[PDB]
Amino acid sequence: ERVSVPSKDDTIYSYHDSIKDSIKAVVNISERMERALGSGVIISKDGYIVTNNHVIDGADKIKVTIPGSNKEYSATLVGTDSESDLAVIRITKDNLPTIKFSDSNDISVGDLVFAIGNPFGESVTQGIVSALNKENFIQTDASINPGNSGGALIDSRGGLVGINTAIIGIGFAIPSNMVKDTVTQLIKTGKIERGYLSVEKDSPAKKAGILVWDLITEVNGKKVKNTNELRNLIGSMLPNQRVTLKVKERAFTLTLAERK
Repeated sequence: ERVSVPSKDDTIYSYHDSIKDSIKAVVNISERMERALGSGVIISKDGYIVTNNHVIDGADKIKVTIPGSNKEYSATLVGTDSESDLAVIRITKDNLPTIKFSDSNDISVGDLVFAIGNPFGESVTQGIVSALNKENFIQTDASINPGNSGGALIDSRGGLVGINTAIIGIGFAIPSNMVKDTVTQLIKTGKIERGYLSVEKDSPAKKAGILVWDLITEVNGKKVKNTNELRNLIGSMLPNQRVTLKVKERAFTLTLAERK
């Protein structure tokens, strides 16, 4: 019968101990005068900060508010891939709190996870990993709100499992591997390299081809029966690459993407 909880009045189940390590990693990236955009996680000890692209898009000037008193460190966009909905910011600042290895593969449905956001003011909302997809997504029931969005979703050891992403109960974060993958890609390459190509009009499928019949079943041998299940597939195939299968078929040499 029953089960557990801490029994005495000595202390009580404050995840605070495990959270506040990574809560320090979560920065506001702008309680009256809250025209703040949302949050971001300082990923680099040195200065780079992951966040959503939607947190930054449109913003003519980014001021990043840190967890060590409200000193708005100014930020330049390291890189913005909206398809991934991630974005990097640098602030010129010290050995800042880093993110962590949360292997997005290693996390599973029911992993205690905390969406830490900074919408000022640290803000942690707790839930569990609700779902895991591919497109590549953590659904979680830690209140993912735009204030929280771009901040960290973290497993109970404090490790970044996700970077929170606001949308539209169910809250989504971008897997700390898809973040790692694209955040490293963003520190390196300007944005996330991925190439272009029901169908429409542009070059690469015209610059090196001319797709007849409109619906392209497979993409380089891989079947695609789902509307924009190719926007991910063709997106994957790093621009400058060649793609196949046309639907009847033909092969293309594609090119770089765009500013959405």
